[PDB]
Amino acid sequence: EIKLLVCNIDGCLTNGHIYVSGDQKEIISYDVKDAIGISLLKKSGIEVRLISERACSKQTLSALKLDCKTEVSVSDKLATVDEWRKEMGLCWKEVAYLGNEVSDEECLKRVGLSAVPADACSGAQKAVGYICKCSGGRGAIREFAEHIFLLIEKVNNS
Amino acid sequence: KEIKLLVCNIDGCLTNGHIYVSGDQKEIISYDVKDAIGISLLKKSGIEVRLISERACSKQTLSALKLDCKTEVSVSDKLATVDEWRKEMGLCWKEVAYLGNEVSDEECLKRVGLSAVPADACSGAQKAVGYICKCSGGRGAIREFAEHIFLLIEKVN
Amino acid sequence: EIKLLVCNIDGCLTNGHIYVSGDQKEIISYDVKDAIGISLLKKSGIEVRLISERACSKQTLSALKLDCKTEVSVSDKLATVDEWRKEMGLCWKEVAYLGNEVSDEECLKRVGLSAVPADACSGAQKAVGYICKCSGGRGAIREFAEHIFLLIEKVNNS
Amino acid sequence: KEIKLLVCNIDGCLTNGHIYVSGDQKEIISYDVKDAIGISLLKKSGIEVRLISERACSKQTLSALKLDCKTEVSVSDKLATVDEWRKEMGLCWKEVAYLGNEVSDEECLKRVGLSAVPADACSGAQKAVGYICKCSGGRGAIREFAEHIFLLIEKVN
Repeated sequence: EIKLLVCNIDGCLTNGHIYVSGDQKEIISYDVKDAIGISLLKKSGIEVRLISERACSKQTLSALKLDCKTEVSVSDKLATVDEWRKEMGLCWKEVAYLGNEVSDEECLKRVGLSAVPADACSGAQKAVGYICKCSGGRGAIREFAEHIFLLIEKVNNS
Repeated sequence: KEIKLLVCNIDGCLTNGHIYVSGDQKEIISYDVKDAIGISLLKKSGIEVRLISERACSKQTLSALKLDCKTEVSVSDKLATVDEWRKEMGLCWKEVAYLGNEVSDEECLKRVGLSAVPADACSGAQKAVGYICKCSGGRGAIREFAEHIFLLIEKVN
Repeated sequence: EIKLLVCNIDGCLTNGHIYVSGDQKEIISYDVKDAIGISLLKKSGIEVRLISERACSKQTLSALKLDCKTEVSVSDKLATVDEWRKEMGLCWKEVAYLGNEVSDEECLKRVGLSAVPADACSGAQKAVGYICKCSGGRGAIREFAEHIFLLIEKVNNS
Repeated sequence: KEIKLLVCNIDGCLTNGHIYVSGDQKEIISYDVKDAIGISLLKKSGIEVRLISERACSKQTLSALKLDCKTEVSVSDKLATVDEWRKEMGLCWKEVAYLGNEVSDEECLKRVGLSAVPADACSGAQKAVGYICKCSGGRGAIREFAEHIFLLIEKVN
């Protein structure tokens, strides 16, 4: 199984670039490739949720049109992800996590399937068993999704 | 044989594939002036340029690029559409170039006289072509391919 | 002398990236380095003017806060630059031009001092005698400005 | 000697140096989350981080980065200011790191115990330092330097 994929926003969903104004309006972006990859995980029954340590601009979030439950301003990502885990009656082996930062490490080492984008910090890279050829905001979510579908194939054809 | 039609996939080829959001969010997309001019230069040399996508694309957003290119979006079957354009224009497959990136482009990439992908195209598309651009999608790949096409025209003449 | 520098907007002032919305609002950007370089040319008596073949978003232009007379939607850049030349009672040898595109070539080959950014088209590169190490929107204007001040030094210390 | 103060130039180091304009233009600037977290990590390890600029910089725009860093802008004489911060904090020059890019940073770059510039820093600044970052300004250079600093702390301990 994988039943949940949790994705860090800044650096996995996005390339980590922020564009900000004096009135605190922020622009961030995601790639079509990755949106498609989220669409396809959802289609197949895998819930995708977005997570962040940052105080992300309030509804820049919904403007993403990704239909994912999100939680920002997170200090203990293991706690919240474990809260999501308990909510969807889930097991740690069925939780996937794409991470990139030091604050992701607790989650990465704990989950059933861990990955990082090509440009993740050294510490997040050491914590995982799958390092994407693609970088954050540039196909890593799509790349990882296709890795996940390969695991479900293995269980299906077993 | 001389190129007379170029077909470009929209997302990740003409655009850089990104959707830029804020909240006052009419959505923003990004492209490179180099590529718009590449299209301009192809059209002036007598090469028709057309745009395509498997997905919805805002007529209005694309009109903002001022490319004056026949476009078809939400295209279920890209080869069927390009075939119909090819016949429409009285052309051979060898007279058709295709710059594409996604899997849905792969059939076309394999049939056309001249195929390419931008540097950051999916692995399947990269395998389907004779030319992988140095430049990435929405960041010079159309211009690069256009120049490649011009060099071929004078190599044959 | 150099008394006028003309700069193509897309690809010299900017990196040539356009960000556009369905309501045709455009975002473009310039680097602080280059703004400083324009400030410094102006301080020393050299007029800087901006030129474009493109139908640039109407007053994205003034929002640049660069204090340069501009003309967009230009089909014959040699004509207009020659119009500016005649207006400021100028000679072709005192006109400088930073260009990047095929449509810049007439101007580049004609002016007293020609340059292009590192990422200019092959054709614009062949037309000039100074190729910047810096790319468009990324220091080329500043780089070229410092090249111009070196020429005025040569005349001053002559 | 252990670093206890990092000073970063704002334009082209903390930001990518770009001013993004449109027309509804309150102006937009760009930075990298990697770098904000790099600052967060330095502060948590006990290293004070301060920002500086020879030019005006919007208090309000910078507050949007949520860095909680003492900042001085329109600074005529960067060495004089860093010297006053150094003394204020009871520090040696060897305890001070500086990431900078423009010419106005060069004096400081030469005095401090640990100097750096981002990849795209002016030629004069690059010459003034012991470390030129792979990453460019506003795109990971502060994080890169921060990690470099951490590696030094454990190399000495």
